[PDB]
Amino acid sequence: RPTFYRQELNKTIWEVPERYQNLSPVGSGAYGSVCAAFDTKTGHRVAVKKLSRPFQSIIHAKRTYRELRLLKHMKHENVIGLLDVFTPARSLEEFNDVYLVTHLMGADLNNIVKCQKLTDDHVQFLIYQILRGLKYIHSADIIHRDLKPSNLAVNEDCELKILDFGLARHTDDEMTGYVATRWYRAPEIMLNWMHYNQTVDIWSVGCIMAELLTGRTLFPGTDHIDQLKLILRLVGTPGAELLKKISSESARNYIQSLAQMPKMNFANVFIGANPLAVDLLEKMLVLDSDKRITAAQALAHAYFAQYHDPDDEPVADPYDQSFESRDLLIDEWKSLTYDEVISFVPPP
Ligand SMILES: CCNC(=O)N1CCN(C(C)=O)CC1
Ligand SMILES: [Cl-]
Ligand SMILES: [Cl-]
Ligand SMILES: [Cl-]
Ligand SMILES: [Cl-]
Ligand SMILES: [Cl-]
Ligand SMILES: [Mg+2]
Repeated sequence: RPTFYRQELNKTIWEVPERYQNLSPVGSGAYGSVCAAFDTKTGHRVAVKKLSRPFQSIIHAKRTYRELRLLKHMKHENVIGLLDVFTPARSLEEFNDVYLVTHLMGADLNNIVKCQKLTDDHVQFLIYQILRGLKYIHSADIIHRDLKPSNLAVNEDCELKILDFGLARHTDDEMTGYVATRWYRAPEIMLNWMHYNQTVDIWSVGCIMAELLTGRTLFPGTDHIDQLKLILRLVGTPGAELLKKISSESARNYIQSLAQMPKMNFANVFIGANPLAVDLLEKMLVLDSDKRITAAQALAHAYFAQYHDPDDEPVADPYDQSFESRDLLIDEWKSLTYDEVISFVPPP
């Protein structure tokens, strides 16, 4: 056991191992109660997150367990990993607090799309890295569910990591009106058309790739219905085959009230873009999720010829998510979480 010291951060007593020095908050609330520190064991600048009320309800205790299981599993160059996890508790009986430690990068995609000039070469390398990380994530049967520029970290050398996995978090108010929290979501999840699957993340990659090419949001809807009208004007209204797959009768009925529209010519929307970039956008932004290109198929597209290496695009170890259908009490979820804290092995 390391020695711990106490200090007042975010109006609360933080108790951390001596290895973590010069703590000071970061993200101004956007990431939670997360501080920047210097890790004297590794020499890295790190983010230390103190969970708030991790065991306050069955729902919160299971969310705590889900987040720690996911972060312990993810071991890939283009995905956030877990550097450390700790508790000052010396037994299960006094266990109350959980602290997560990750690497910290300098910026997010929002801070390079807004204020920088991107070559086609920059767009190739950024989208290549998102798809390499998604091949890995999807191989474990994990759905991200919330890819958008603020969830993509990027350094001075244009190297990218995926963070902030959807932990089933987002509220109705958070998705309402003129908000970036909804602009990257696939239509089948935005309007609850059907049971969704990993194809929702490829719709999001299309929206991000389009914004890197034009500097403008692809579908900046003012509400759910305005956004659907923007989507259907580009990709066309649904045909009888997709309408059959919308399990919600009322959602099917609303779609059929709209005048039919053909798919637009993407060369006339993305004026001057690399023809290979136009071709790949046409394969991602497909209304029927069954017919979208997958991450593994997209890596072999000619747009990425410069970067693609089929011997260096790794898949994940198997991930057991059977806990997601399990019904347990608060103290059972808390005991499962304690065992995952004490069994953690740091990376090389
Ligand atoms: C835009 C740069 N920010 C980051 O690199 N991340 C790393 C992961 N982290 C937490 C809570 O562990 C928050 C922020
Ligand atoms: Cl220490
Ligand atoms: Cl990492
Ligand atoms: Cl504790
Ligand atoms: Cl964003
Ligand atoms: Cl597992
Ligand atoms: Mg985020």
